[PDB]
Amino acid sequence: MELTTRTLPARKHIALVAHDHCKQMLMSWVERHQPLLEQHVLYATGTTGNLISRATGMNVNAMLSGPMGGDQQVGALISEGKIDVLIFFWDPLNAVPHDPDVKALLRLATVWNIPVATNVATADFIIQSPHFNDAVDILIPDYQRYLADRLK
Amino acid sequence: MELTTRTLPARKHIALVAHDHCKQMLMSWVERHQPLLEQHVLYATGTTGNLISRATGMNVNAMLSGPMGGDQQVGALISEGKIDVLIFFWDPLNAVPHDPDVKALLRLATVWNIPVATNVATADFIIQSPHFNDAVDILIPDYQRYLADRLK
Amino acid sequence: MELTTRTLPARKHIALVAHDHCKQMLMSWVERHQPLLEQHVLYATGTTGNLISRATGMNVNAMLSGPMGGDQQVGALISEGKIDVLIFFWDPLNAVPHDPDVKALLRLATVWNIPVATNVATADFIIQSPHFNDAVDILIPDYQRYLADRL
Amino acid sequence: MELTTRTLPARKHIALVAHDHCKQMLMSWVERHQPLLEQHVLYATGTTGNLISRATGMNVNAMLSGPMGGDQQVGALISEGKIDVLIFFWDPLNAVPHDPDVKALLRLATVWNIPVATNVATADFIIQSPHFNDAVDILIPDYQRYLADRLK
Amino acid sequence: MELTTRTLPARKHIALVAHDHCKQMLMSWVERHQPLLEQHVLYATGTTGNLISRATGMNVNAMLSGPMGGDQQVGALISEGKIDVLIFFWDPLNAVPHDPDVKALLRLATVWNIPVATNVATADFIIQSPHFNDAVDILIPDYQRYLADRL
Amino acid sequence: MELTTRTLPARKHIALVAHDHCKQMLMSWVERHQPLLEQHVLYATGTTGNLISRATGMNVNAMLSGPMGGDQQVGALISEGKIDVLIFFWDPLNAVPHDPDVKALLRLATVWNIPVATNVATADFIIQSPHFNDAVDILIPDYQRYLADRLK
Repeated sequence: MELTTRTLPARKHIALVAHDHCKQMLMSWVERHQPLLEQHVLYATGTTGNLISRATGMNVNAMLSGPMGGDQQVGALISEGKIDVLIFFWDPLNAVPHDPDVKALLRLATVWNIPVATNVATADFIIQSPHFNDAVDILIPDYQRYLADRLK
Repeated sequence: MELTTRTLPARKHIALVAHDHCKQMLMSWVERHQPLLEQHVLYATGTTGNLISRATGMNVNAMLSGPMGGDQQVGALISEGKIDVLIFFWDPLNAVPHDPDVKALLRLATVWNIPVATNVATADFIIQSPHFNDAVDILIPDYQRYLADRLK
Repeated sequence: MELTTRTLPARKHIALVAHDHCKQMLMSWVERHQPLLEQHVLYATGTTGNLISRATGMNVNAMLSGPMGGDQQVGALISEGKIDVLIFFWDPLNAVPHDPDVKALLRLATVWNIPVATNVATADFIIQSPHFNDAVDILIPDYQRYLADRL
Repeated sequence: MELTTRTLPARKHIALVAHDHCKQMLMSWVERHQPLLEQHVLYATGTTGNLISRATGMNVNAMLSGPMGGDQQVGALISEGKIDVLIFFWDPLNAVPHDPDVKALLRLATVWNIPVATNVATADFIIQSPHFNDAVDILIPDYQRYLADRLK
Repeated sequence: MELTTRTLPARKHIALVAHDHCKQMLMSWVERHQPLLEQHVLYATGTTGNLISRATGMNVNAMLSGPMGGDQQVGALISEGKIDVLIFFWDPLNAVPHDPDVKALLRLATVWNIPVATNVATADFIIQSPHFNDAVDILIPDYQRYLADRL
Repeated sequence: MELTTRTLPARKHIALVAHDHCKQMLMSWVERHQPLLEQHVLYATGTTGNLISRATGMNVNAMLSGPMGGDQQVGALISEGKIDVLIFFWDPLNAVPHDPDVKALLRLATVWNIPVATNVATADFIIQSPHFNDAVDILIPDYQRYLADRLK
């Protein structure tokens, strides 16, 4: 496949998503890094987003609840290059009816090569990374070349 | 769960999606129903959309290729009430890498209660149906009440 | 692959299936179009089928419960050309233990090209189509040619 | 879940299923045990069944090909108590488009408590078991009591 | 794929795994066949293993709970040729969060060609088989040749 | 779910895994960061591990190939606290026969809270983070308390 590059802005567009049993963990993590997170643009699925802003007073762009289409909205944003970082604390110990949406979101985040964290340890490692506040170049698939081949 | 209603406009916003082995099937279907489809608003995933407009000259709002996020873009539109009909000829005899996206899209179309066709027979029944050109009231989940309960 | 045709009879063999949280939805729908549905042949999975006939008095050929094999029984009938329409209101907001059976059934209905409705909106559009009570030709895979190639 | 019993006849109704890459293995196994298999009733999916009878001359009740609905036909027979043994050599090293059918068939064989072999070693152990040729009593779910509870 | 052979010892290394709703089923099965199981080496996932030894007094090498990694530990042992028989009573009527682990374990047991039972009927047939207490060869993939080809 | 802590050593035990189509990407990544990686303990699935050591001369503890049980071996090591970092470049654009193993491994890495990278962008962020070269305490589920509750 053909690759090209895209630049993640210094001010990142961060998506925050958490399954019910992981919400408390994300809440703590957010409050813990609030000073830093306040410098970036926050997005989240319906319930997560509302709980975060209601507790931290931070401004969060909340989409629909995950089961109602929120995960796909986030996924769409990622593919459109509008989300630079994805913090998705999905529940590995409970079955979710919208599991396909969950897997699809993680698959897209992988395809588009953006930093992704699915647990607190990875989230801390990412946010503490030196370049998390700088503009950073990532290799992404060259869609134009890709689509051109499908139509040749 | 509480329900409410939404009105599908007379002029429908139709999403056209087809997996590679089903593209010819959808092409023919579109061509044979062109006179009727020309009166509605067409959307489609990357490859499908381009092949349709290139062959029929019809105007199609093409999103990204399915594997690159197109299916989630369509799903997001559905959950936002911007797509009224989904024609998704997915391939039942081949494994697709983005199967989760596929299943997630069909799951959302089910949740939001919009007419969905996954084969030619169902597509024909829907397009030939009386209210396909009339405004129709469909029952959809009441998101406001739903979110309110989660945030209680 | 090789395709051929089959004719859906004017009188259709309809399969009615609904997951627990969608049963009320299907019941209402059925009652709504009872006069029309009585003109066709009804089949259903165990619980769904029994609740329908017990409430409407309609004659329903009830198979086993979905989790106990009912979905595969319906799927088998579809592949054998004995089911012409599938009304399957599956639950998109709850995880079902027999999910593979659910996906398998929907996969077969897609392969054999029969009208399928997974929500009320699609069900209404289908039943209101002019040719619902007419015979209609559908393209189905040519199994004979298919198997011949495999051997 | 109340349980009841069912008796597997001395002459068993055996289903033989194999994915393409495992067909040679099943063939060999069938040929090596032909003398014994000949005193039971054989059923199989389309391709497998035809290959077996064309090679061994044995009489096999062949259903549809697995991908065309053959697995669900076998599954239905199992739930109806018409299949006593399932020898299903599915391919663990290749993705199959009809994976849900495959998983659904194995799920049913588990629910109805019939002997199932998914590899040669298990097949050999089962066929060599003393009670393979006698009437065996197995515990199966009591459907009547089960359905009655659902309609309470 | 070129195969090779491996010999299952007379004293089998048996893995016992059961989902919560099937635990009673496995317990009874184990108690009924205790005299025979006593002759082999028993392994199990966390909860299953502890319930068995606590009820039968038998010695069970218990690994982690299935959801916490126990299924993959068993799977790793199988692939390493350290498990000869797998008795896995998984629940076909309930969705399990660690379903991928369950499917991955069953997939590996299939690849490495070891006797596997997912219900009581199959378990009984296997344990009652003559070579269950005998050393016996099984055909297994020839990994060395396989890896050599990948490189 | 009672939580406890575990310390990730300064010298990390890193698992390197890549699907065939992503192998060149991981190779490049490993080569450009070789000086740093040479300081930690490397583990990998069969093919990946062998390709890495054959190309970099680095010492890699290679397990079985992924499809043959390699992923479960890595998963088992993670649950036993023997792996501290997982770099798993799985293919989001191809269906893998051993998908359940892939999902199971990722599910375990999430449960045990260890840093996980599934694309180059995340891998770079993690390796450039301060605590990659230092010892650091992370929270993990308290298994003792967990098991104790299951047997009560």
